[PDB]
Amino acid sequence: DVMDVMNRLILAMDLMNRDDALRVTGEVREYIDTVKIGYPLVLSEGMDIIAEFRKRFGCRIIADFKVADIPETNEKICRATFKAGADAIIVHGFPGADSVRACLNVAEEMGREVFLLTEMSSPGAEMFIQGAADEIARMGVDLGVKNYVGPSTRPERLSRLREIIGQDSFLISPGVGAQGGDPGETLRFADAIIVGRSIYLADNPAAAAAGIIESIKDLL
Amino acid sequence: DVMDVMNRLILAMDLMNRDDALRVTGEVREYIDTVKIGYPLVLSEGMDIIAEFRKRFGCRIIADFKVADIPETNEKICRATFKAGADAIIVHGFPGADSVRACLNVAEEMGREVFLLTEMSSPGAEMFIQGAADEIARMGVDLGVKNYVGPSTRPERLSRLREIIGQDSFLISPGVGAQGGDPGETLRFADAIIVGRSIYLADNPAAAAAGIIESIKDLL
Ligand SMILES: O=c1cc(O)n([C@@H]2O[C@H](COP(=O)(O)O)[C@@H](O)[C@H]2O)c(=O)[nH]1
Ligand SMILES: O=c1cc(O)n([C@@H]2O[C@H](COP(=O)(O)O)[C@@H](O)[C@H]2O)c(=O)[nH]1
Repeated sequence: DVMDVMNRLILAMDLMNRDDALRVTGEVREYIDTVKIGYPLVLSEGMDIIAEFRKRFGCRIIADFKVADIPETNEKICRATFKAGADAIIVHGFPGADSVRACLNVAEEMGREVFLLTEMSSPGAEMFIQGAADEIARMGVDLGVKNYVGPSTRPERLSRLREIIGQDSFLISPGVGAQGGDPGETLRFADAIIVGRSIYLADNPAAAAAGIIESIKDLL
Repeated sequence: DVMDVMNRLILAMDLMNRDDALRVTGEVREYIDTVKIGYPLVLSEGMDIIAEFRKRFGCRIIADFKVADIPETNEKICRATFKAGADAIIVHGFPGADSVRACLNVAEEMGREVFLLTEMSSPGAEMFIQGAADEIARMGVDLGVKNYVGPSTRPERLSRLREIIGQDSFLISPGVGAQGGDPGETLRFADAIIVGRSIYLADNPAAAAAGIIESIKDLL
């Protein structure tokens, strides 16, 4: 019933030029079937990059756009994003339920998925988001959200998120590697890990990906 | 000093195709020298839409990207956005001080401006954002933020935001027209109002803009 991510590993492709992004993704293609594409790449190379990734790799694409506007604008963003061929979109929960529902409506209309971001992995998340995160997660459950994002850098917060959403929901988690999160510990709670710089800034991205997978091989 | 916004009126250009967006913006050019371009237009037409607006109208451009990621990704978003020619970018404060600081550092390096969004005008903002809003504003002031966005639909919140940031800071305010905010009342606190649908969906956008301006004539 959930998305099936090869090797429980999602590449965060945040390189900002097309040649490098395509080359690095190609180098690791044997290890993944799911790529997270965000604004660094999209605002540098255009939304057409999504269709190009599908043409070259036949990977699923999660548009990490941290959608965080009013309902009317969220609807337009989701429509433009899914028109470009994204399979899923990541939406902030902090702006409230109506803004999430606007995204859920468009995803249902176009055959796509919404991922609800509940607590972020960066230190500043402790200031405002963390105190609201359990409530944001319960809001997700109330709204029928099935896909969530929570922080590798705080395994106790990631475990709590898993507790709230249940074992049947799908949970992906960034902050692995460069931000300090451990792949194996994160996969105790998340279905899949998101990895960016540890792979795409590596001297040998293929070896970097292979190494991460080796470290979690008994979890696959 | 602050940006000199003609008629205290900023167009929210959220049409999603180049031809309509260009037509409507040209139609109101005599009334407005400041245009807010967001993701509905950018994700539909590309970042080169900024260049096209600068070429056709010479209007100032505020990139309404509600930047809301970790510091490292925020930096990349700001760099790409200013590279494309945006005068300013709008940033969420709820992800915390580090994420805002990342944007400020890029804006300082590149000679551009950050606007901090503290609370939103839509109903769901009451769930989580509102209760953090005074503190998000105070954080902005502590970080040296000079430009702010606050909600016309909540006068008590907009007035408190103005108090916190002081009279010298620059404050712009959406939610006027379609969302119910009143132009004159909003300008008691905001330096400028942001107006989208009331203008861009009008049979005659020029007449719509002229009508808004006539209603606030004594405030100019
Ligand atoms: O809380 C979050 C949510 C994210 O989407 N991300 C995203 O996940 C990726 C993490 O990449 P990296 O492995 O290079 O730290 C980035 O694209 C970032 O924007 C994050 O780091 N923390
Ligand atoms: O709190 C906020 C912050 C915004 O940027 N906006 C933006 O301001 C514009 C409002 O447009 P309109 O006048 O059509 O309601 C939209 O682009 C929206 O994304 C808002 O409505 N409320």
